[PDB]
Amino acid sequence: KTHVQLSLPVLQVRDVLVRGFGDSVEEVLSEARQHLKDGTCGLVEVEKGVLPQLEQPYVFIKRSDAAPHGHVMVELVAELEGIQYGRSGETLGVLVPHVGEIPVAYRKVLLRK
Repeated sequence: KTHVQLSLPVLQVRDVLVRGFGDSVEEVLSEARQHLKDGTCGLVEVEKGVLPQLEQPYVFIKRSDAAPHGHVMVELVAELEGIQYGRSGETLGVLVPHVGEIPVAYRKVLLRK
């Protein structure tokens, strides 16, 4: 399928144990997609002071359309030193590995895979 319904655990930035997916734009997008498929991907909602507490490159989910079955359609955009790889809509948050942190919420998304 070109899209997959996922419910992403929303993590507080200060709980996050593994603060990014790797060391290159291509690796973080690769690892993000693998973790999304494996159900091992969390979401941190972006506010003042969040991103400097996480590791670059960043992987964002961004709204790709204006929401089947409650699931917002999203796609991945990476960012490294102020350059984004991909073009999409509003940021829903930054993806991180999930290693058992307790979430505050779930974000239902339809991921363009």
